[PDB]
Amino acid sequence: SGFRKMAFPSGKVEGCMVQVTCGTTTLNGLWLDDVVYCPRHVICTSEDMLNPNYEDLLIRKSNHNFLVQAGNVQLRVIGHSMQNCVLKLKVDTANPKTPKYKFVRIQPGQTFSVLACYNGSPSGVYQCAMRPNFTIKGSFLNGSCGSVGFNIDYDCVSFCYMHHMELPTGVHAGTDLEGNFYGPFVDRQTAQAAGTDTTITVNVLAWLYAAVINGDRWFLNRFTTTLNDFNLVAMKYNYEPLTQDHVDILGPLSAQTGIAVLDMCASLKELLQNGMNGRTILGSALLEDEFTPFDVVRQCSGVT
Amino acid sequence: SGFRKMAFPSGKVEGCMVQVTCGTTTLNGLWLDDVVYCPRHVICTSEDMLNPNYEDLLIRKSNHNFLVQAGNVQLRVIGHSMQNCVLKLKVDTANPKTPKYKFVRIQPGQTFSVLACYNGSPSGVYQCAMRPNFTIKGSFLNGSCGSVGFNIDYDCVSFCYMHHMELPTGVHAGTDLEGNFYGPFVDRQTAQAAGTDTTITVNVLAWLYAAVINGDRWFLNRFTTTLNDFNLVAMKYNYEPLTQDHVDILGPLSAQTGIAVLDMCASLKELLQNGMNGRTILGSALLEDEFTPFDVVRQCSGVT
Ligand SMILES: CC[C@H](C(=O)Nc1cnncc1C)c1cccc(Cl)c1
Ligand SMILES: CC[C@H](C(=O)Nc1cnncc1C)c1cccc(Cl)c1
Repeated sequence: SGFRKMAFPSGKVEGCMVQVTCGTTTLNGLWLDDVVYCPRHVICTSEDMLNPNYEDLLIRKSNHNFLVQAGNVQLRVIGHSMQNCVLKLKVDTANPKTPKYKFVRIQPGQTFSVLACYNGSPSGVYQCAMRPNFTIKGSFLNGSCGSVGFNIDYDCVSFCYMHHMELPTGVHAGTDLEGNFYGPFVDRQTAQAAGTDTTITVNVLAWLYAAVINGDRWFLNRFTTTLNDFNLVAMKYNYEPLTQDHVDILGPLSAQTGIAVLDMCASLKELLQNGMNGRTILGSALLEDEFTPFDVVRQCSGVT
Repeated sequence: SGFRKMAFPSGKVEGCMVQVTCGTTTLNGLWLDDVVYCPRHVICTSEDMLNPNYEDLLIRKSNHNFLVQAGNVQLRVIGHSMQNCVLKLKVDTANPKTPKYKFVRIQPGQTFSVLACYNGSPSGVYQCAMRPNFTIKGSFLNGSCGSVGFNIDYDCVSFCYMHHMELPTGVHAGTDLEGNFYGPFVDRQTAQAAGTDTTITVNVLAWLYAAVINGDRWFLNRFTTTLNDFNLVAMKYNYEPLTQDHVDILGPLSAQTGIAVLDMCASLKELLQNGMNGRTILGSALLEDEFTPFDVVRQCSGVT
């Protein structure tokens, strides 16, 4: 028992981190097979970032201008190309530490682990959710660009995020591994609106099931509700509307605990309307939305 | 910017995990050089755990009774010995993946990363603090015994914890790597009292400094206090008494922010006396005590 915001073991991803330098800019790259992926803004100077013309900036660069170092060893760059907001540097050596991997574009509300890196060196790992507004609330300083987000299924790493930018509001934006931004963001030093964010309702419900499994039960009540009634409350409190697809994914947790999904919705409704009255749930004094139903099942069953 | 409960990259520790089986019991072991360390209760059956005589139980075991498997490969056991509550199995092969390492006994209030494992396989990593009462609030299921806690200083892994037991209250207890329990716990299936726990005051203050650095400033006030006045409040709220040693370790954060330590104490005093009034600090609705002053500096500066 016990319930923690657990990240995936980062070993498989640590073996892929490299440092990429172009001119005076250094950031992180991801070396998989004979390709190194990194944010295309590695080719910009500080003055270029105000309004960069990436195609023109890349044209002044040759393979030898991209310095890629894997710890201590230097990689020989034999090709370069831009795909959306990422650069792909073809190298002459396949990474011997390349795990089995996939590139996946995750949905908002899904979770993943981030391996924060500086100068190609891993510094820490944490679990987070892609917000409904396609930002992430990470921990990133200058030099962290190119750090990646991922999930692990047994021996396969599904890379879903590459860090690119910190918005003026302190939240983070980045791309999938084909260089497509999540959300409306562009890789330019301009003020950019992240949408209104909402709380990931299905994740809060999953976490309430994790609380019951672990013995935190005070919030359970004698009430039930309907999806329509619940969604009026979700609306008022800026929670995502719950759908039957969300109820279906909560099925295993409902089965394990014997608490019907709409009954857990009535508990959530009362917590939204009354607050926690100074109590905690799984050591939190707010409703947690960074665990998906799959995360709860994995953690509560013991998946490696 | 952004502030997260970050764990160390677990790669160096993943390479040391093995599965250890003795009879019908399987748990995790730590393979460093030519020695595998694991909880001595691997030699117990369920009926033995009520009141085990470990010396007598170990005497019925030979080297060939300990099955150690590193992923797919089998290790040959050429020696076994008990040191306090850990078993040390000498193997004929040095782990090729042994990182630079130290065994350290941490102080209560210090933090570390745990790599939760099942059957020798890493499942997840999370950061936690050793409570003032020498328990940890982890996430551990049956089969997680032998999972370790550690810190990383550049290339050196300081192992500080090995998981042994879940108390009837759902909190966790374990040993240093010489097999000495942290706290009064014994490796026996008996109800055991964990002391009264307290909040790690110096860590909450460190986290309030991390909040100011990251822009969460609402809790700053026009007041100051003294160590004596503050400790009367710390007493009332079951916080650890603050000492000049704690003030000294907060010095770098006080210097970086320009907020004198006793002024931050007055902010903490008001938060203890008034609560958060429904506001949050770094996304938390309670006072967080799982970041040491060193953790805050490392995270806020970018240490790899
Ligand atoms: C030059 C990096 C900079 C940025 O926001 N990166 C950082 C990443 N994470 N935490 C802090 C910083 C400073 C940037 C400016 C404008 C657009 C883009 Cl794509 C990137
Ligand atoms: C046989 C393991 C058991 C235990 O508490 N382990 C577990 C560890 N973590 N989460 C759950 C469990 C079940 C145990 C009983 C009594 C003493 C000792 Cl040293 C260990």
